[PDB]
Amino acid sequence: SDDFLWFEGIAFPTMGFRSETLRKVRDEFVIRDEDVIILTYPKSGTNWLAEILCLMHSKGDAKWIQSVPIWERSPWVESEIGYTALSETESPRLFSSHLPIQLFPKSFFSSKAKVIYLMRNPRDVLVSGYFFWKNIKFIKKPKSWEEYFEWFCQGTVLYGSWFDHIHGWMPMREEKNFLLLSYEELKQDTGRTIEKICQFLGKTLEPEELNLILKNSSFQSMKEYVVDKTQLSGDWKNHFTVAQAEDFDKLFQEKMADLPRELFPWE
Ligand SMILES: C[C@]12CC[C@H](O)C[C@@H]1CC[C@@H]1[C@@H]2CC[C@]2(C)C(=O)CC[C@@H]12
Repeated sequence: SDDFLWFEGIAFPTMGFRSETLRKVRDEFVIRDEDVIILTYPKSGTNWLAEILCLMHSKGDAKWIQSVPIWERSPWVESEIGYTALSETESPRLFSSHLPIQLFPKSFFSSKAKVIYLMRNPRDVLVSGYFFWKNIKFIKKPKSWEEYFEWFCQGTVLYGSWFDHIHGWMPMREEKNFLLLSYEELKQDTGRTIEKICQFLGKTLEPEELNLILKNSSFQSMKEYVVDKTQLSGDWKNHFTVAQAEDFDKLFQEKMADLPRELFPWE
């Protein structure tokens, strides 16, 4: 009764996943140079980014996108339902993945498949994870906020350390098939970000298609198994005590020292 799937030093949700699949993801899954993958540490804005991409493909028409659910528009390759769908989908394929770099498909590293990595202020990530995860059945829950705070800081949470996750993927930030984005810039100005994604993917849009896309992909438009139905707010400053914040800056400072500080927009 540990309440999670432990695999290669990383904890995964009990339901929906299996070791044998995780093993195949890294050893067998074949990636195509035409595939596009959304890479994120859980709760960093994957859905929003999935929306933008789906809208870009549908030229703004929020038709299909409306009916089709998240895990179907950009399924998670590491999940059962995910691995299966991707295994029988015809390129071009759009899929998501929270996997740290050392467990990602081997085939990827010799391909031209394009990857978009989205990162977010870890403070917001920790809060969203707290409220999201503590509201999901069968997965180990924290006895309290203070406790979850400690797990996140020590890496003992689903998908592992946020710090490790960023360190492992950052070394590719300059590859031509790797686009690095921040949730912060995504929110500050979707237009600018959409333009980067178009440039990175080599897509072009008619002024009127962009118009529609910009409208269906604004933060407001985004505002759209489970314990309590309710929670399905504020900011990290409404949860972190001043002491937790001072302790987190310190930890962040120590942990990210070997990486350019200006790589991270937030304070
Ligand atoms: C938990 C999560 C991956 C961690 C995410 O940021 C929160 C996501 C909720 C939907 C889950 C997904 C894992 C794979 C699942 C189980 C599927 O294949 C369909 C429902 C999917």
